[PDB]
Amino acid sequence: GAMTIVNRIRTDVVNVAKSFGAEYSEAVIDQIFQGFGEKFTNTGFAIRVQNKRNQKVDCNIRYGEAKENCLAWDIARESGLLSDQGHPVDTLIQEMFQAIPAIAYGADFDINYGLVKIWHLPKIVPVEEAFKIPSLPKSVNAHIDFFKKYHLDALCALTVDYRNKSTNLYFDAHHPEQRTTQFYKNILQSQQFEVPSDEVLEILVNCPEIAVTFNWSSPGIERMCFYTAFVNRETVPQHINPVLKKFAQEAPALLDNPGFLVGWSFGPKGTYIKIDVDYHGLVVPSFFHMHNLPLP
Ligand SMILES: [C-]#[N+]/C=C\c1c[nH]c2ccccc12
Repeated sequence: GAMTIVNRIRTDVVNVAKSFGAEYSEAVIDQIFQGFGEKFTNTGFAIRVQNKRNQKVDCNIRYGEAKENCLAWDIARESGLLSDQGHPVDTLIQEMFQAIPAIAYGADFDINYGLVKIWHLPKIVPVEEAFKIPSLPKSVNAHIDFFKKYHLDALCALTVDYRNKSTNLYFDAHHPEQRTTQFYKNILQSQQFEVPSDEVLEILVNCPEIAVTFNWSSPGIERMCFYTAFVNRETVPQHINPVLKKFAQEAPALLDNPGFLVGWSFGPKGTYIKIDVDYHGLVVPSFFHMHNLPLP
C-alpha cells in the first residue's frame, strides 16, 4: 500500500530473490539498506540475477552516482560491511581514486553476503593509466600486449571485488573489429574459454563494454564478460535462456517500462549470464552515454 520508496525497493528485492530461489540473509539486507537505502531511491539502481552452473541463482543489488569521491567506502565501513582482510584489496579502491580522477562511483551487494564490489568510473582514459596503481595484480601489467591486440585501449571503469579477491578492468568496445563475431571467437579462444553459439555471438557484436578479471593468485585472466543493453522487456533475447525470459518478463521496476543490461560471462565455471533490471530507468541511458552511443 502506501510506503516509502526505500521500503518498496526492499520488498521488490526480497520478492525477486524468492521467485528465483536465490539465497539471502535478512540481517545482511537490513545492514545494506541502513547504509545505502537512500542512495538506492535516488540514483541509478539495479537488481541483478545471475545463473552460475550447478548452483543457486544469486541476487545482487547495485547503484552508481555521478560523484567524484568514493562515497560508498565511508558508508560501507561505518555499516560494518567492509573489514580489512590483510590483502591488496583493502587499499585498492583508495589507490584507484588517487591515481585516476573519477567522474562517478558505485557499489554492488550480494543479498546473502554483503558488499561485494566498489566501482570507480573515470572519463575514458588509456589503459596504461591503470599501471600507476600499486596494488593491482601483477597480471594486469603482464597483459599489455593482449590489451593492444584486442583493442582494449580505452579504460572506462575499474572495480574491486572484496569477496572474490579480484579486480576488473572495463573497456569501451569502440573498435569496428569488435562489431564482428570473429573478434569474440578470437578473444575467447585466446584464454581457452568456451565459444558460445552463433546466436550468442550475433548478440555480442553489439556489446559496448568488455570486462576482464584479474586476481593475485594466478597469472592469467580469470574470466571476461561482454555487456549488452536492451531498452525494454521485449527486446531482451528471452529465447536464449530461461532466466533471461523470466527476469525480463517478471523483474520488478518502479518505472513502468524498464530496460535491462545483460552480461555474458565466460571462463575456463566462469561461464554464465547476468541480467540487471534498470529499476528507475536511469542506468541504460547512462550506459549508452558513457560509451558515446546514441540511445536506441
Ligand atoms: C558492470 N557493469 C555495467 C553497468 C551496470 C550494471 N548495473 C548497473 C547499476 C547501476 C549502474 C551501472 C550498472
